[PDB]
Amino acid sequence: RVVQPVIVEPIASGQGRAIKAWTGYSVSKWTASCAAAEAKVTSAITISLPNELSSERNKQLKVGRVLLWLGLLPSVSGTVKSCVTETQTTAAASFQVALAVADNSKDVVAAMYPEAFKGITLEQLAADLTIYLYSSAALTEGDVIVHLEVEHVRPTFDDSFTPVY
Amino acid sequence: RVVQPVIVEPIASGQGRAIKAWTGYSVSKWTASCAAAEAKVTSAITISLPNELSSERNKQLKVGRVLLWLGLLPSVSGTVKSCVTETQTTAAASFQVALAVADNSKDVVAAMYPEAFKGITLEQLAADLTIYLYSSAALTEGDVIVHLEVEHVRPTFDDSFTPVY
Amino acid sequence: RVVQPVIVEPIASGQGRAIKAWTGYSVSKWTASCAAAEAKVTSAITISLPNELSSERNKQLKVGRVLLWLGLLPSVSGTVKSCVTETQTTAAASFQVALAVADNSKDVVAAMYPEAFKGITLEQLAADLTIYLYSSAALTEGDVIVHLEVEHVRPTFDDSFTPVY
Amino acid sequence: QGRAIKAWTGYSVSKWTASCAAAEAKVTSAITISLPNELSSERNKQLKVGRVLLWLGLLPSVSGTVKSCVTETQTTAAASFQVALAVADNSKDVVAAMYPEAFKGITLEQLAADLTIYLYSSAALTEGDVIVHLEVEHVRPTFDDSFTPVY
Amino acid sequence: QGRAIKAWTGYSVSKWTASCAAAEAKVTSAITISLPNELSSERNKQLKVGRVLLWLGLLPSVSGTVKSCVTETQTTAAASFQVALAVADNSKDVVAAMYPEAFKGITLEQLAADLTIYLYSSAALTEGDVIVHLEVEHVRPTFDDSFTPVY
Amino acid sequence: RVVQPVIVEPIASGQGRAIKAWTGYSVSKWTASCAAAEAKVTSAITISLPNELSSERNKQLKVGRVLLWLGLLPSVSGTVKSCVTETQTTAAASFQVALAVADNSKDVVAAMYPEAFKGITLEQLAADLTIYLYSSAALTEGDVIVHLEVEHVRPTFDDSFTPVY
Amino acid sequence: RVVQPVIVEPIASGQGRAIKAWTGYSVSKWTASCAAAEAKVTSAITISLPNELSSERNKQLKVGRVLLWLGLLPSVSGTVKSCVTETQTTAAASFQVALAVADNSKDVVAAMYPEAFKGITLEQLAADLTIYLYSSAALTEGDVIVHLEVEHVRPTFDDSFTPVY
Repeated sequence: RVVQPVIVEPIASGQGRAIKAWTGYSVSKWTASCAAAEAKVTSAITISLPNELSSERNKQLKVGRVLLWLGLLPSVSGTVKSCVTETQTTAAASFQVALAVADNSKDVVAAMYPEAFKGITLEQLAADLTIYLYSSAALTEGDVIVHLEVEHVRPTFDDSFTPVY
Repeated sequence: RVVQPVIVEPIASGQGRAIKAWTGYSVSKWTASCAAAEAKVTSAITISLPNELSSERNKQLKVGRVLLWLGLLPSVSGTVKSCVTETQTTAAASFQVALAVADNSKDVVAAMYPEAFKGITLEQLAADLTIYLYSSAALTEGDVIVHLEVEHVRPTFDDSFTPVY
Repeated sequence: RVVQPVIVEPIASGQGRAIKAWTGYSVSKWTASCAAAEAKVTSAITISLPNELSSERNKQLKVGRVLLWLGLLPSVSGTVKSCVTETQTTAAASFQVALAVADNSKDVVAAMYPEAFKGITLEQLAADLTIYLYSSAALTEGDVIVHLEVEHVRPTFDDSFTPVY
Repeated sequence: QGRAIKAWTGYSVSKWTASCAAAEAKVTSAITISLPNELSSERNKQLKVGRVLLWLGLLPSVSGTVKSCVTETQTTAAASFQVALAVADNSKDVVAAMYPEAFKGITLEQLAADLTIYLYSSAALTEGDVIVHLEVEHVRPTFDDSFTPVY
Repeated sequence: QGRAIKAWTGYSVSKWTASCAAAEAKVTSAITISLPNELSSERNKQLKVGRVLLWLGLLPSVSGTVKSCVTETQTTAAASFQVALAVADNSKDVVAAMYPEAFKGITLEQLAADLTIYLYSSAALTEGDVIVHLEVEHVRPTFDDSFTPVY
Repeated sequence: RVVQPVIVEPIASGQGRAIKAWTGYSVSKWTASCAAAEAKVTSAITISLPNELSSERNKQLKVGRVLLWLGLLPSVSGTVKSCVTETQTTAAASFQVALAVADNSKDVVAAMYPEAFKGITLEQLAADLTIYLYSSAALTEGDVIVHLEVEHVRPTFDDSFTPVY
Repeated sequence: RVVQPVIVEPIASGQGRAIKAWTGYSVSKWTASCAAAEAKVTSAITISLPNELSSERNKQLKVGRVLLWLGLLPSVSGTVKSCVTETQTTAAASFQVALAVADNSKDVVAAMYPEAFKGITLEQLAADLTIYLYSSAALTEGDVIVHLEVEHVRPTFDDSFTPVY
């Protein structure tokens, strides 16, 4: 064909398109503060369901896609990587089988899991999966905040009040 | 007319009809554990927004109806009353102006506020209103759990993931 | 408008209307004999699936509504209350979070749980929930029989014999 | 092939067990047929029976010949095997006894009242060495498609 | 005739093995059910189970009675044979155990977590004397009809 | 399908496309001069409404989207990052929860907040949020000018003069 | 013609599009753990069919496309390259004839072979081809996990149980 002249419009941080939750689903977003760790050590961070999702009913809600990203202190300088995989017997090995990895040495430091955990229950998510965090430099407790956004079926138990009697 | 013979079907605890949230609204339900208190003393319990509703955006969500009920230890025997009103300079006075009062010496021990606080923001709810608890007998910390169910506009900030960039 | 004269036909014990199970569901009913307990003590009674429902396959059946009622010896006189909640670290605390309570000091000594456990598995019901029983007076082993009626998906595993090859 | 016999429409199969009692070599013991709680209500005791299946679950180490059957209660336990319409024998390829016609039509109440299970072993038996499995097909309990009236 | 049971449409059969551990005469050993790598992803662990088949592959010279079964994990290994819904016995014409209904519907994850394989031999066993074969029918892995995203 | 040949027309600084305000809204743009700060220290800069928007009436205008960008002296060389978040108890922690960050080590040194503060009041924006500025190198007063562009409902209070009676 | 303005939406790790297998085909994915090796040495890794595909019948399935990617420990730092070629008499020579190479110094550390092995048998793939792994730095056993994804004709042998007579 004939060459199509295009012009790439620049976008600022925060302007990326947001991914909408599927119909009937909602995205629960929570965090975890990293524990201290020595240089080049891969730490395992347990996935714990936030209180509102711990009820007997709620922890049965189906999962959709999962997003993981890192929030670092502005002074953090090493290489920081993180991922979500099934619990490993060797933490560092998680990066060898992870389908996506959040790496700070990239233009976009997030890891998306569109299929990997789709369908499991919130309870299973917390029980079967683990978050792994690696830093080339030593980490002080709190140097990194792990952000986990889990899309799941919207609970309906709170679409009405408790019966008065 | 002609007398209509009817028969009143008995219902068990938990069978009362549940009140559905208005369209676009959802009901957030949280609790508070009573503090120790001497006999016949009316204690003031602060209304604090649960974490997920504390974000700058969320605390701006409009309120609908509010429901208040008490959860008592099975051994509690005095008269226990509670209500939600604008913060008073004299705690006990709240019961003199409250529009509804949860009283354990009643068949239904709940207090519903269909109009009283409709329209205020969640932030205002926590800032302007206070929960008051009275017991004819002395109370040990935790003898009573206050249940507050606040209907409010359903937040939409979590209907999608955070933009990756 | 026009006043409608009405006659309230009285009904005897046993004449209450029965609640039909949702289609595709059936109701399993079993009991548990209370353990001896001192006055005002609230005891925890384990929920154990009857043999017919213990199999690997049947314990996967989804739960619908749950009904709880008490069978007391004619001589039992104190105040007897009971409920079903997620297992508590403190037995007495169950009554503070229960959404329904079977109280013998009422015309209907039963408690219904229409939404609380809807959707969990029969195995989860037995693993995550507990029945709590309180009496103002001391109880001797067997003074109270707890009746648990669990609505769940109709078991298909029992629509055939064990294969004879 | 490896298929299970499906219950007739309107019927379902209740399966329960009984743990054998200790017994001396070559003795034939009588085991009572007791309806499980789920079928003990006066209403459920009236459900009509269809086909009945009896099989044995033995400890792997249990040796010797073990036989069992279901028949009308006998005056002499051992005589049951002479009139039984099927016998579960652990020395055969299929250690089960199927009764497709024998008790068809009686009520669960009659099944428990008129029939008895008999167990024989050429070797002495220790309590629990054999678990007797009884699967009774009967019409679905209508009474159990609803909750008990709260009042 | 000599035909294989075909998997239900939408389902496929995964077949894997386990080598028995050494064991003394008449001892019942417990063998863990571990999903093969091909089915270990969190997604594949959720595939629903259909029918299950268990059979034994023994050295030709292995003598004595060898029995095996699949049941919910037991407190007492030997007790498994008393409740097993099928037993693979090398002293029978067909040394296999088919479970067409027992575990239908659970996920592969539950199969590996809730069930256990039990193996008994009247004679002592040397590590590897018996190869246990487990064939599990489950829904086809959707996740495996495409490559992993390169990015 | 068919490969489409394309030519990427290069664009100069200033040629980026401007984002139009939602109808009924307008964009107020003001700045703040950074305070002197030591290397790697992240400083908090207060958000103060310009006089035109301080009035009792104008400070009630609802906020839409917020844009933040940096104006550095040509000689500034370190790594300079900035963000807008709810006021932190620890300044540096802001970057761990910010949804966008203006980084001078990028082609676009700006940060956009499309949903984070949407709906709050202009007064709340100034009261509840803070601007955080970090530099790998020491900063002397004024080395960086913070540009804050706040989209808000068009002010109607300024559509008339103060009444002259 | 007319210049078309465009915005390049950034994507996170894991958001890449998956390649669907040809109809009638399926993709088998297995791995191999690298052996210890000295710096700059290129090692040969045998391709072994997983058990499910070793049977006389399944090893006859025709191969389609082949994908190769690497899973490295987060701490691995050298240059790591890998490829799939017909077995070489000299390991290092493989990279000189490979049509694709997985290089960790690239944005996509994977190599695709769309035509090279199309049509050969699964058994031939294991017998005639080898995976080669090179690292600029010394490798210790397990530092790298090689992921091989082989598209082949859907196995029909596994659509039935072993006959039970």
